[PDB]
Amino acid sequence: DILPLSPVSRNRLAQVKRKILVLDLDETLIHSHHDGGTPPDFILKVVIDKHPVRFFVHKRPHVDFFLEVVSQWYELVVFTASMEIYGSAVADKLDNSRSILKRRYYRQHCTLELGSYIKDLSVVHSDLSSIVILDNSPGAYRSHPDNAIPIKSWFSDPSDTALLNLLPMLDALRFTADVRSVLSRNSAKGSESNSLEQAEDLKAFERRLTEYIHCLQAPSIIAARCRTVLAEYNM
Ligand SMILES: [Mg+2]
Repeated sequence: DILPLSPVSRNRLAQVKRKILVLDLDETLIHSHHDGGTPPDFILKVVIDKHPVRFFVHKRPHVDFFLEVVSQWYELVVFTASMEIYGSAVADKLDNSRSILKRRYYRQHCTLELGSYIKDLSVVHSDLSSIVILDNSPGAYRSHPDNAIPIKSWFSDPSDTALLNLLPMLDALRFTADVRSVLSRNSAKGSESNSLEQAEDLKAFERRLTEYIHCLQAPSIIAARCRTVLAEYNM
């Protein structure tokens, strides 16, 4: 369920650092509500301030497939402003014994600023060339906009495919030496690059995308894995 890599891309991947994908929970991968219409995916029972509370949790469409794929490309880290008792239980259910969401950071690791919880990425990994955050609240990565992938907030829309639409970009991004080469772009000029090093990172980024676009001109077997990838990645 992952497109085959070219010999060039595979060699490039060995020449660059391993990368971390920081993942938010609420309105990014799940949406939940407590007591006070579709059946929830799971129900958490957590006691907070010694009062028992029920949370009905809905998974964003395709989150399990999404996590299965990106866990092959990045080290996944949960960074949430929720209380550990809640965030930890959600992560346990999301991980579902796959052992990909074992590293978590909760409210006690966020900085509060102008009513927003800031998730200081350097808490997770201070080499900012090799860390990325996927979060629906831009306030959460206010201190690291160059390392952020924004995503629409999700609450219930069953037709949402945003997690699927992120997969080829997240695939291509892991071939850069510095993720900021790509994420820092996203006023009058037409320059996407400001250095030869950034330009080389965009060449690598685009090379992987090229493998997506032209995968159908490959031999039988590679072409069959391509058709599978395109039919699965909502393209
Ligand atoms: Mg959120």
